[PDB]
Amino acid sequence: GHTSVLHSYPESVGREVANAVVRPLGQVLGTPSVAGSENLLKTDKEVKW
Amino acid sequence: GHTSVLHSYPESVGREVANAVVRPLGQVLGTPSVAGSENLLKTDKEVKWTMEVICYGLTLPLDGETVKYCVDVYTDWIMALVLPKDSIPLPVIKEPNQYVQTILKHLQNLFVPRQEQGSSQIRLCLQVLRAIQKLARESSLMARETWEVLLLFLLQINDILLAPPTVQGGIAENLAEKLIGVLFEVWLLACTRCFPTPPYWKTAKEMVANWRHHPAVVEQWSKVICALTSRLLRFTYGPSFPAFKVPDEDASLIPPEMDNECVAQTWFRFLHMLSNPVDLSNPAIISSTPKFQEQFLNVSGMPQELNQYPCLKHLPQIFFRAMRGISCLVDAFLGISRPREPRPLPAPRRPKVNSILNLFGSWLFDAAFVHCKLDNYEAGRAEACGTLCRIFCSKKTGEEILPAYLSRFYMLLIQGLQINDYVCHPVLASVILNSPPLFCCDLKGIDVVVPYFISALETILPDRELSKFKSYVNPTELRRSSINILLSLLPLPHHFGTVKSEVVLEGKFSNDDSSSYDKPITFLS
Repeated sequence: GHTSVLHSYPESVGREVANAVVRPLGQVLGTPSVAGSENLLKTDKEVKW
Repeated sequence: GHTSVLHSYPESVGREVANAVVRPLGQVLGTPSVAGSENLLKTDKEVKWTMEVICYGLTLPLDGETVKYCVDVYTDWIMALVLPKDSIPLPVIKEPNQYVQTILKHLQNLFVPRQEQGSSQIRLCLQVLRAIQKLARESSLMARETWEVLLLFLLQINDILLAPPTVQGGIAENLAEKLIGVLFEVWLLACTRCFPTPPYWKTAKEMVANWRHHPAVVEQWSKVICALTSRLLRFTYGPSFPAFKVPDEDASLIPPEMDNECVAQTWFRFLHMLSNPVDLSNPAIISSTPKFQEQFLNVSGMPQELNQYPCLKHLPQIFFRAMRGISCLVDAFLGISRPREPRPLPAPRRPKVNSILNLFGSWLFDAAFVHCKLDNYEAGRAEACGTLCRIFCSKKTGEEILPAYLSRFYMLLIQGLQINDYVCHPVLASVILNSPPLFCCDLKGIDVVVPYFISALETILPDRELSKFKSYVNPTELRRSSINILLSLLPLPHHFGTVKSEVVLEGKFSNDDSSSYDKPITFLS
């Protein structure tokens, strides 16, 4: 179960995708604020992706 | 269902991840000279992830080759239905229907017009259109659900690219012909085998009524209905009946696999597919679509935008083209295959005049009278009784005609033949030219309109060169028709003499100024 979907693709584009997709999540999680943005994910497909 | 999962993320990061995914995958699958390479997709989760990430890429602007790779891999993937390819992943071949349905759902976002990349957008759109066209033309066996999805996708993209008002230099102007042609071709192919359900017919009829301001729509409809009616009359009567002429390409639009019984239903449904062509005469009705109403909210400039839109200047030509098409259809039904140049004699196997009136005359009568009440759409009005005027003269001898049709035709003839102030040269010339044997066909009560014809001829025969009519019809042919009409009325006085002729005084219709309107005029005068 530890296998990754992005493994088949080249490593450079894989790491580009990884950083580009995790940077906004890390920014949102850090520096908590009173305002509620309703997170970013809403449905099962989004959280699965 | 076409919304991409990646839309939640900000635009910049989404563009970056889409480009990063599409660069190697596109450069491998889309680019040629990649035979023998193992597929990068092996599992259903893999292919679903890839499909979603590629689907988000369409919304991105066409800058760079990312959109080119996306459309190329889409065209390669959709071609898997026609024939399997090495680059196609194995799970795609295993379950093709659902995957191609999802791809077609994703392709809807591509056709959305963009800001300034139309130079490449036109090429990409035509490539996708021809890819789908060849996909459906040589399609393998597939479930009717895929056909329904394809038809809905075509209707949706046509609605996206046609409903808004036409702006000069836009993509819609250059792509309307291709869109309508591919829509009609795919619809005919679907009716060949699937025969889509009545709800789809209703949806198409409702959607197509909003694209009547594009000149290509009426032309394509006319061509396809001419092909269908030629195919129908090819077997409705038999080889004895004259064959309707039709271009080879238009005859090739319909496939020969259709059985005789199925042709009638699709012919009727396509004949009524477009709304009443008389609607094109009214400019307010055309400029009342829901998109136009939404556009009317954005309308804040000239107050005459209800009748001065950029795309409302082509209405007279579109109406004339529709009237020409319906006139050609009526001529094919009647037996006058050639134009009007001599006109061949009507075939002995032609249907009764009342049936032709029931089938077509309602549209013809409405089109004639709507411009009778209205020099803007004169060509359509002239063609209207071109057709009508010609229909009645082809009646078989001793054939009964329903009196309502005769009354309507007589009213039309009275309205057309006016000289005082309500004179229109094209319709008058058409009425005179189209009906030489009008009086000779022993029409019941035709003698009532005799004084109007006498008054009309007094303003054409004494004229030397017919300057007013020389820009619409050939003066020599018009003179010949006038002579034929006059020569058929000379025996009437001496034959009748003192017999009174009824007068119909419903307003300022009579041309005489003798203050004897309430008096049946005898032929002696």
